[PDB]
Amino acid sequence: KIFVGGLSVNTTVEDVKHYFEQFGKVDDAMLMFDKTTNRHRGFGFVTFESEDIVEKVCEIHFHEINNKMVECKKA
Repeated sequence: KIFVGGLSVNTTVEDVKHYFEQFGKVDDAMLMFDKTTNRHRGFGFVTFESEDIVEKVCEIHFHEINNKMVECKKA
């Protein structure tokens, strides 16, 4: 599974899930925000057996979540 941060506002898992789904299989794709505080930054846990993408997508320091430059690491 991989890790991600920069969870913009309103952005919902369906965003990361479909985002990395095109990057790999992605059977799981979650995002963690803040209780009654979906405004600050957070971190989501995705998972695509495709290690290949994990290889690069992990080094990326500014991915693109629909309209933001979140980040993605390996786990």
